[PDB]
Amino acid sequence: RQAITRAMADQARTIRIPVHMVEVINKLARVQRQMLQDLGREPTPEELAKELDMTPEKVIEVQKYGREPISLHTPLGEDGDSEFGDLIE
DNA sequence: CCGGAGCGTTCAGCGTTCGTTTATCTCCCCCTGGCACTGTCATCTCCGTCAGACCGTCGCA
Repeated sequence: RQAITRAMADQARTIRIPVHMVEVINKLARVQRQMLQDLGREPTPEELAKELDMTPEKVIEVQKYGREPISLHTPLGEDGDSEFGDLIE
């Protein structure tokens, strides 16, 4: 489990994230999911900040860092030739 | 009728203040290493192209 999650931290994401930041973001994700299934609603970032004992600015920074890139080759729709990479200057 | 005083400008003694560095002390980031009841084979793909060719492949003759 240790080696698999270490390689998941160091290799799964294209923009590499250090292992401590990976465990921080997935702990935040799992406690957010727990609060969502308990309260039945999306938890406010302030309550997440108090329950994680971190500052709200740290919480929103963590949510910002927890993203996934989108490929430049995703088609828009019916047309195959018009790409997502040709709409950005 | 030069002489002195006051005034303008310009420099040599030491006296303080800056401009730019240096090693030490907190706070944080980041990577490698530990966990000891057992727990020893996933995963859904893919169908109502399509049109015929080009080609190698392959078992029957």
